[PDB]
Amino acid sequence: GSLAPLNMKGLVKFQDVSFAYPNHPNVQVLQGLTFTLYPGKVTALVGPNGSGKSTVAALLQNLYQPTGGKVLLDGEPLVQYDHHYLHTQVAAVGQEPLLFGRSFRENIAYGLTRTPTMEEITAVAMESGAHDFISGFPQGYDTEVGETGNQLSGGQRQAVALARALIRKPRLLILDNATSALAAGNQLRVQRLLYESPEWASRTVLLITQQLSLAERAHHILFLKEGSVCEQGTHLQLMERGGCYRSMVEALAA
Amino acid sequence: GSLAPLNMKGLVKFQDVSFAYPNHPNVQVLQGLTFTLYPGKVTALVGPNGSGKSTVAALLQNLYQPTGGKVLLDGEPLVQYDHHYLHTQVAAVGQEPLLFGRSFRENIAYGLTRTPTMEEITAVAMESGAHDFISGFPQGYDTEVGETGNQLSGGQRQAVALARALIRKPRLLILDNATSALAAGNQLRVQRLLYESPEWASRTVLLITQQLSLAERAHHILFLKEGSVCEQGTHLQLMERGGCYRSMVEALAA
Ligand SMILES: Nc1ncnc2c1ncn2[C@@H]1O[C@H](COP(=O)(O)OP(=O)(O)OP(=O)(O)O)[C@@H](O)[C@H]1O
Ligand SMILES: Nc1ncnc2c1ncn2[C@@H]1O[C@H](COP(=O)(O)OP(=O)(O)OP(=O)(O)O)[C@@H](O)[C@H]1O
Ligand SMILES: [Mg+2]
Ligand SMILES: [Mg+2]
Ligand code: NI
Repeated sequence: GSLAPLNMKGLVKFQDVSFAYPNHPNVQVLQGLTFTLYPGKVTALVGPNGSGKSTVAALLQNLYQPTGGKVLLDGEPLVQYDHHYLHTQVAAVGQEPLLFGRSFRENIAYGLTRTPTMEEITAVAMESGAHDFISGFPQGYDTEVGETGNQLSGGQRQAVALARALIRKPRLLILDNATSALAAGNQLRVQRLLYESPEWASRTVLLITQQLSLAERAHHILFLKEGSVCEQGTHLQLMERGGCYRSMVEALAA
Repeated sequence: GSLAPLNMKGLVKFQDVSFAYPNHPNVQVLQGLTFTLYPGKVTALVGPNGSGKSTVAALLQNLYQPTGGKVLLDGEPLVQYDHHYLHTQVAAVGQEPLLFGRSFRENIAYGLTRTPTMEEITAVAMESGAHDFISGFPQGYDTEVGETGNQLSGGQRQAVALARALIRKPRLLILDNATSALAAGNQLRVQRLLYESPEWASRTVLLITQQLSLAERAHHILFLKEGSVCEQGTHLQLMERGGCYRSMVEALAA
């Protein structure tokens, strides 16, 4: 990879993408996968378990390469880009959020290519709803995260993991079930941050969630079944269709 | 990956490692690959073309995972470590050294997790022998690298690529033919930096070279043939053996 463009729109395109994990070569996780993630819009990726949603997120971070087809970022293949440049443009928060044993300010800074001020760290923690519980500590942001493995709450962990990606100011934000542990209060904080903010109105967001309520408000929804796009479009468009998306939502609480 | 130990010795172990590129599943590039990279020692990896030397370097950066066996860093599997933590501990320079279109000081800083001073940037460039030609520019270190693709010399590119990894201060330095373009003058600069320096006397170095002259002075030599360790040991030990290493060196200029 050589590409490090100073201006990235954030357009993501999957073109006939097929993938199988290198340890399971012929078990097609993805097959003929085609969609487009538009910059400034939040696209929700939903579907049944084992469909390939997290696999899609892995391919977007160039953790794996597609066996067939192309994963395109701003027109060029993802492999053409510099690895560390991708880290500066693409950030992903997950329901697989592993802290360290270091201070909270070190956990938030993470792989940042600079030294962030306290005003900067407090800001992203406030937007992620992690500032309050951190400020309650005697050592504050210098408090080393517990090596206990459960020294912290579920949502309080995700709040730290969220702020970690916010401070990166990525062009592409991938949320892999990183909203499940958050309460509706902190949920709205994220939603308003992604929807009702001028900062995140220029960036593309991939919201992977099992919570159809969150996908309901998304600008675009990708329904994934058997490793392929079963349906596509907004909530209303998918609703009147009365197919995969609708049937899945049909069985819910009104 | 969760591991981010504040103290890393740098011990690298390959244990019965077998690998095949995910696009070519049953073409065994590596098979029963076992060796140990000792901290504070420079280990040279040599062998015929297509043996798997660069593949080994790829596995060490966790770019790929072994289909069989284990790649161990300081006792724990490489996948157990945090991805961005690995970037802070493991740095690799290659004969595949792609610059950008940004300033020389930005190319050297690269993926650094902080903001480096000019004293710091000049130091690594001086040690890599890149300070002189950069200082000759009117804009100095702020000179944007040419988008021409050949605006710079071969060795002058490698000198910049070398300093990029030096400033990272990695526990594991991987040199994938990153010495071929350097003259014997700049060669000695690297050699003295790796051998005759207190800074690099505590770190492990993997020197991948086709230049047997460089491997001759290494603390340890790994001969790779058909994806496996044919022979092992220092220069003299491999010499008296009179096998793979010796025979390859037997045909040379005395
Ligand atoms: N590391 C891996 N190695 C091999 N196979 C895997 C790996 N990770 C996932 N798979 C397989 O790939 C399929 C897709 O998994 P993926 O995690 O993308 O599904 P998902 O849509 O995230 O599921 P859920 O909706 O339950 O989170 C799964 O059936 C799983 O068995
Ligand atoms: N990206 C790739 N995809 C598929 N196969 C590959 C890839 N890279 C290398 N190979 C194959 O793996 C084998 C090992 O390649 P590798 O680059 O490790 O050899 P090497 O020891 O670096 O060779 P040389 O000494 O000529 O540099 C080669 O025969 C090559 O055909
Ligand atoms: Mg999953
Ligand atoms: Mg090679
Ligand atoms: Ni990386």
